[PDB]
Amino acid sequence: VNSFSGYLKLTDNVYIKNADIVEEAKKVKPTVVVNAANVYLKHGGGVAGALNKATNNAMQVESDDYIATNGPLKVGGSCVLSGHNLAKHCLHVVGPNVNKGEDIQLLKSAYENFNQHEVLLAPLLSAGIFGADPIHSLRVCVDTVRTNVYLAVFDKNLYDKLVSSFL
Ligand SMILES: OCC[C@H](CO)Nc1ncnc2[nH]ccc12
Ligand SMILES: [Cl-]
Repeated sequence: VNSFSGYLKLTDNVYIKNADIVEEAKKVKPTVVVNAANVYLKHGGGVAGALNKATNNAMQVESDDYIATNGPLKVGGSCVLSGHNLAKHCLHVVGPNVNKGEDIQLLKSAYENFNQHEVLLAPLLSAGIFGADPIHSLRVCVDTVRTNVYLAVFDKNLYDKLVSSFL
């Protein structure tokens, strides 16, 4: 039993809800919140910009030190950093950004990072400003993640389409 509330069960382990991931994280304080990161951990907009703003820019400061030490992530890769005031940990995961010409096949590799954590709050990878089809991202999530994932979808119209079209 966990404290996630109001989710629709899609499979044994994947759940979905219309919600602002920032407001969800603040309420639940999950062990892990997933950020929709880029390789430079520059959290300027989308999920990343919103999560960082909610930390009063502490996420960005921590991320800049991470990059200075380790260099950029790989597309499809991840790193674990602090969750600040939102969660215990933040798993920064880089899905492919179609608007940069990045290979969508790397979306499965990105979701594989979730399997290293027993329970996660997350957005759909490569959706939004990363330009991929959110229906496809949900399919890859369901077919790749085996741990318990609670997906927050910000747009109510998109949420209803993902549910009504889900196979
Ligand atoms: O699930 C990823 C794609 C959705 C499309 O609505 N974007 C978001 N979902 C949840 N929380 C969010 N906060 C800021 C953006 C955002
Ligand atoms: Cl977005």
